[PDB]
Amino acid sequence: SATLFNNIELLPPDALFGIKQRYGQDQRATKVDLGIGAYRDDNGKPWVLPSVKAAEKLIHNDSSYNHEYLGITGLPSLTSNAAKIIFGTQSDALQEDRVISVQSLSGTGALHISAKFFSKFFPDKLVYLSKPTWANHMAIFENQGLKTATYPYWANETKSLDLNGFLNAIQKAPEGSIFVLHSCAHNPTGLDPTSEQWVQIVDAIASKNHIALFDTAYQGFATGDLDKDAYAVRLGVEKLSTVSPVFVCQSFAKNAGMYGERVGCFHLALTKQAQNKTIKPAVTSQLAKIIRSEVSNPPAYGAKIVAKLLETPELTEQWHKDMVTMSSRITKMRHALRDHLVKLGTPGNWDHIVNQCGMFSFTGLTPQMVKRLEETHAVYLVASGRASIAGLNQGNVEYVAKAIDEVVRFYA
Amino acid sequence: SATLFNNIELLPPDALFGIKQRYGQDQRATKVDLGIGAYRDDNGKPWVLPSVKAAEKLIHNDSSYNHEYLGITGLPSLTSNAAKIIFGTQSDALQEDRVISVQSLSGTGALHISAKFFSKFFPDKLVYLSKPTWANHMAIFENQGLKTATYPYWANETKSLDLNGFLNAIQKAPEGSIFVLHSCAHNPTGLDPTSEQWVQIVDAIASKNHIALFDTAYQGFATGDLDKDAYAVRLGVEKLSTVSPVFVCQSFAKNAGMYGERVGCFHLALTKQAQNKTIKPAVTSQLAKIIRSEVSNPPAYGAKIVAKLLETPELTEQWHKDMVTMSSRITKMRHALRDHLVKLGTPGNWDHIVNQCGMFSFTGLTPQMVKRLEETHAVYLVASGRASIAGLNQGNVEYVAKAIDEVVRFYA
Ligand SMILES: *Cc1c(COP(=O)(O)O)cnc(C)c1O
Ligand SMILES: *Cc1c(COP(=O)(O)O)cnc(C)c1O
Repeated sequence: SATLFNNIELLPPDALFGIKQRYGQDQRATKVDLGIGAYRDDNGKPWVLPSVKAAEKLIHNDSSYNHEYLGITGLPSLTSNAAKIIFGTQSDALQEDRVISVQSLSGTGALHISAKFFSKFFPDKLVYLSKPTWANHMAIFENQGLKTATYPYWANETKSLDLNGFLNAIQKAPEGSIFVLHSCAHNPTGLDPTSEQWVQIVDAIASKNHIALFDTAYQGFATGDLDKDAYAVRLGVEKLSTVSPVFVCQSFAKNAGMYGERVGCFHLALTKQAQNKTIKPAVTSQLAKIIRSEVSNPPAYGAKIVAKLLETPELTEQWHKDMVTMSSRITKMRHALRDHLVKLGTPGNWDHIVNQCGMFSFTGLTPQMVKRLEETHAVYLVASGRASIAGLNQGNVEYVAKAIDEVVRFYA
Repeated sequence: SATLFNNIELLPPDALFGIKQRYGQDQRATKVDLGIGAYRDDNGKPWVLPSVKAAEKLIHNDSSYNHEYLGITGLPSLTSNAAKIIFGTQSDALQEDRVISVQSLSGTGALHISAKFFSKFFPDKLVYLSKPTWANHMAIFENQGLKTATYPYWANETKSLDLNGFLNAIQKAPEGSIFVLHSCAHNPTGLDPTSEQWVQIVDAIASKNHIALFDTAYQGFATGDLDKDAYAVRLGVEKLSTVSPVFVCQSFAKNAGMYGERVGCFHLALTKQAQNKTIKPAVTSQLAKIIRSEVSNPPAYGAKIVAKLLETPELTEQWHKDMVTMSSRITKMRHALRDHLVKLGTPGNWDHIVNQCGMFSFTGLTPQMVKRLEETHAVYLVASGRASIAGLNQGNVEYVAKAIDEVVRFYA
């Protein structure tokens, strides 16, 4: 047992969290961080939403403030209200009591409960991801032994969404397969299907009896409206109601700015069955077990902040405004960056920067160009070309626009 | 695919968190809660440590206060200081840079990291738990496909440690087995091996090349002295430095009263060898993948409080006093109960309640006696006869003394 770990290999640093580390140790005064999609304000610093500042003040003025354990399934105030913003107030699933909501460790925790659940009951089901999906998606499912497949999404040629490649993959896929869909604001591309395209996408999923899992991490950042950004999820909840179980992995890391507090919810819209009376508490019990065996119970403070935010009508209102505040500054920078490149006369077309939505911009820069931006210009992007627009501000947009210009011309 | 969940079994509630529910759903005004081992003051209310209050104040008074993502392995401030309280600042494992430390979702999260790491690299190793042990222990390891075994610990007849059977199991177990040890304040019995007995237990484990896993959820509650309570762990890391890697699952849930903030650390004391230059980084990158693909990164807020406590001298001196205040009240309630049963002339001997340490007492009551306590007296205990002394106070010890006197005469 003295040489037990001698054969264990070194895994490389995380694709996204690694760029954060390199950025941190870089001593150059010119460094710019456009890696991890974290919201930064006009001065390039983290921004605690006003709505949460107010909510945190109420929480601490409460005489019953403590750090006592929450239930295994989390805070009811959080779960109940969270499901309302995703599914909708006039939701059939909610009204019919077909929704199982449990508090998880943000969006990743919700995705892990789904993967662990799948690996225990339906280990054979293939997990389909978007060709250019979130960097951690594959690992989450493969950490549980599930086999993952890929469906066309991004067409590099036209910088558009390959709708025919997507719909084909849903047809040429085993009946009952799990399709992981980005509800809105596609991390990495930032290109979502239109309302019309979502109908086709969901009708295809309904005809093959496939299981839809909506990874919801940016509700509020696509259009700045919560209801508009939940169109895909609600559309699937009505159509897959008699077809298959709907999985919703909700994260408050971005829209509520909770990030490191790990606040999120795992939802499950059961199918219309007569025996749902027993099924409901049956599955819920399975979930409670997974949570108890791995985490015991979820973090309280962050969950208490979001609950009060969702409960209190004036903080819910202020939160809506904080999201328009964030989504509007990101738009102003998409324009500022595109116009600077147009003024610099940078080769090629750059309108895709403003056309894409969300927090990012799939620039279309080659790995070579991305490497030079870091090593030569101290600008940090994801090796894929993805850049966090929130890292841009009036004080650095031109420096970044000139750096991009140089690297595009350098490899021309 | 509509009937996928029409065959999923229904699992029973948590043996511990279930008492909390049933107790909460009780209308009786004369009810006492001796279920979950969560500290309560003299008025029976949650008690946020005075030192924790001061640390939490400084964090919010910080201009740079935010909710950003921490690194995958956590707040370095937390992990470094936490390693120092258990290992000791003068530890050879620390001075030799042999300890890997990452942040985890409290003690359960750390125990889970252990199980997944073993499940992933050494699947056939058996995990030995004490008889009896913490109710959730088994599920953490079995959730990862690991086979569990047990070792004689508590002897109900003598109400003492079955050292020879404990030692016989160690000797008979296949070399390289994992033994989950309770550092101090054993859950549920409240019975710990004396310093001399620990020497024998550790020597036996060393002789058989066994792997020691110290579940440290009560450092500071057994004797009310941090160093005194880290004896077994320090002994283990010393004697096993040339034999096997030592795993340490540390929780701040009880000693720091963080409970629901989920603050803990997973520590790993590697064996002595020149290959550590590559082993340490390789094993560390492995642990990071497990965290990233399951929960991404750990809770920010609770880590900051405890971190502030440990690194601020006046705050840490206060933390030591707070732990004495807590452990002091528990010991006060143990004597009050024993003395009340003696005065009532309750059949049998009850010195075991005062002989035990930590916050529990394995009372010896039968499951039926326990069942009659809440079914007639509204006194909630764990089915195994375990009672958390913290739930007792000057306003109810007399009442629980009478309720117990009644059940002992009724059945026996
Ligand atoms: C941020 C994100 C998640 C989950 O984030 P958590 O911080 O773990 O909640 C999931 N998917 C995408 C695309 C994300 O951007
Ligand atoms: C409390 C406790 C743990 C872990 O508790 P967390 O609240 O999840 O940190 C682990 N083992 C024992 C024996 C405990 O009492």
